[PDB]
Amino acid sequence: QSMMLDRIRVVLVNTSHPGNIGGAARAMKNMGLSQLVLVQPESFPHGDAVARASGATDILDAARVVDTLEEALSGCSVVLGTSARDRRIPWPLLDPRECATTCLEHLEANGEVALVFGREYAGLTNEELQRCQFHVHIPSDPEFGSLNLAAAVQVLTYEVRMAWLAAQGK
Amino acid sequence: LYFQSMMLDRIRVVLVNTSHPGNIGGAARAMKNMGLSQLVLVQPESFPHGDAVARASGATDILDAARVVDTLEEALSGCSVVLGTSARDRRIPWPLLDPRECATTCLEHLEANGEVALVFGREYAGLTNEELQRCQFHVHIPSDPEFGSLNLAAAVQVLTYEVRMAWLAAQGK
Ligand SMILES: Nc1ncnc2c1ncn2[C@@H]1O[C@H](C[C@@H](N)CC[C@H](N)C(=O)O)[C@@H](O)[C@H]1O
Ligand SMILES: Nc1ncnc2c1ncn2[C@@H]1O[C@H](C[C@@H](N)CC[C@H](N)C(=O)O)[C@@H](O)[C@H]1O
Repeated sequence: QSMMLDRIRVVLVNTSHPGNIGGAARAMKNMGLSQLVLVQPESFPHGDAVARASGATDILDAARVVDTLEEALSGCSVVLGTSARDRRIPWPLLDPRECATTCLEHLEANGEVALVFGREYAGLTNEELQRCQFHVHIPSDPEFGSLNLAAAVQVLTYEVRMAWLAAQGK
Repeated sequence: LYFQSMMLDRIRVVLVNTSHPGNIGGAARAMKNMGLSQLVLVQPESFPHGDAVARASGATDILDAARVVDTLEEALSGCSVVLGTSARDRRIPWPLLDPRECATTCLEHLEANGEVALVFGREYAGLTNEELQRCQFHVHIPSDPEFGSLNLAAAVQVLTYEVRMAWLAAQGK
């Protein structure tokens, strides 16, 4: 199919900087994704989000704003949460590529995937992470492993697109 | 072992005529997150600047060590190989590598103390035909054809991320 990417929900939890929402929206659009969900964002709507969303204001316009992570994950068949610190057994830890493979398996099965991203400052709570079935870590310099929020979104969606293309022989 | 990590230092990130200083800071952070250190800026419109420092949270060291130059030729001096980036994956000039092939070509070239430059363009205009001609390889990140180009910092992040992924795999991870 090609409407597969529309079944990927990008969930941003309690975003502090509105420019990161715009940046995430742009990263999404560049990769073929459209469904953005915001859980209690600090400031939204906001000019800085629009500013950073060059060519992707439509995503921001269609964004769902909710009060809880539970509400954000409603209807999903699989939830993958991002972690920049590291592993919690028994939850499996995957890299961006493995994340992409799982996403497409679920999409091909006609499921709904959710990709969860945390706060710039604190990330995701343990409680939030536990609502996920898989955890995803972007390999990085251990002394400086925290990527900008929108940049993390870009890496994941990129891998997702790469996996989707390959599944098509592209 | 240890000089494995030193390989990444030999990868020069070149930003050509950057308009928004936030993008310079974003690029620097993306580089640092991936283990890269060397930033070269060709005629930035505004630098140094506060937005760059802010965007480069924790990666100010890269900004500090950045070299600012008048020409691309200057920027590439001492490099071994040059890879350029193209937002368009249109057919007419010079066959394109994806980020993965790009990561591999970059690593192969780090052999025998080689120096590699990764070149990025202007937020609106990209790289000129002349600038691209200075590149031996041209890289395109696959993206939705119907829509736009990636933000400049986001593009630096994808390429540097692929470089780290290849570099890690080569070590057994
Ligand atoms: N290396 C990474 N792997 C996976 N996600 C990351 C990574 N770096 C940043 N992110 C994402 O970016 C969001 C915002 C980060 N700045 C938060 C970092 C926070 N200190 C943490 O411990 O995760 C994180 O919650 C993740 O969603
Ligand atoms: N899909 C992509 N593939 C390779 N590089 C990209 C891609 N998207 C953005 N970039 C990089 O980010 C820079 C700035 C872009 N926003 C410029 C887009 C411009 N309209 C063009 O067609 O070049 C480009 O010069 C590239 O360095």
